[PDB]
Amino acid sequence: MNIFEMLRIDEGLRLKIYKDTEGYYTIGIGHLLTKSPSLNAAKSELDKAIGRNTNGVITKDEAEKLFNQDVDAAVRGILRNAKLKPVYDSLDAVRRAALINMVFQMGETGVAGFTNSLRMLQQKRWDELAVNLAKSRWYNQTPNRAKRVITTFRTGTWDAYK
Ligand SMILES: [Cl-]
Ligand SMILES: [Cl-]
Repeated sequence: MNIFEMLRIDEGLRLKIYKDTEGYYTIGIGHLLTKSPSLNAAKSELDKAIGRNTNGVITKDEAEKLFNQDVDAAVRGILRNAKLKPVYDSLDAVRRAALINMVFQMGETGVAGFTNSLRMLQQKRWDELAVNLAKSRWYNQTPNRAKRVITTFRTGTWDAYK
């Protein structure tokens, strides 16, 4: 298991523009296109991202390119972030993947905001962090996914994914 395989399970793969869990236009492997209510606006962002007239449809290869870019960006975002970087550096490889996952899903800012959990992560208080993370909109909206991520932090293993 690795971050790519982990996120592909969590996000799935869609080749046609679709609406995410929040109602936003997305495509491929969790690639958010836009928060705006317009499909056209979505189609424009998509063509701009792909570099061609897609007509709201991409290929597998293209979906994977988006995904590579997004993972890379999440990692880079963590490392450039004052609050995130140190947490990240303090963690083992499996737990780093869980943090990347969260960043990928809710962006650097959102995560950077879980002050208390960040402190617990750093202090390696596994069980308390798991409790704390569940008290969130995030857990309430996408519970199965959150549970997988939480177990990952709690145990430091890939069990929830195997
Ligand atoms: Cl893009
Ligand atoms: Cl879910």
